[PDB]
Amino acid sequence: MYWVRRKTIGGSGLPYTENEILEWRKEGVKRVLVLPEDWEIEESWGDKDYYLSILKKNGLQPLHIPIPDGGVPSDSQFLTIMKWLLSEKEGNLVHCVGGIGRTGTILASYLILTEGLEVESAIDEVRLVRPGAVQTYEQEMFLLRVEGMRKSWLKNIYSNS
Repeated sequence: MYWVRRKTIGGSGLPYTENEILEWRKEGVKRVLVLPEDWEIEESWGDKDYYLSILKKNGLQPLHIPIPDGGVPSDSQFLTIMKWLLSEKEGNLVHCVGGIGRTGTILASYLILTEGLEVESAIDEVRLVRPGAVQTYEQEMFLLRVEGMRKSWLKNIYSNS
């Protein structure tokens, strides 16, 4: 498990045991954004809902937003992901299977939106703590798009009464 921004947001891969989840908790993790697909989760936990209850049972609030390996969230999923990540700033953990491609993409996107980083700085930032972050061209293209639509994303994320 790694932090991109000390105790505010970090990433990791799929936990194998419950002890590994308790390790997250000791690290400061409080909320978990789950990105792998049901079948990926099931490889280590048998059932997706059982995995989510385990996170909830260990005091972590989970949010499942399934993204296909090598892929990126749909625009609607990204809105949900960002509303979730921005609702509470402390102890956010984002994980996929290996915590490199998918996780790295979401993490870089977070930096872009919250710090106004240019796509390349955001990628280098994540790669410095997680080598290989942002695996595919689709993920890289997505990040440039996020920077380009930054103002629009923030506006939509905070549309309120």
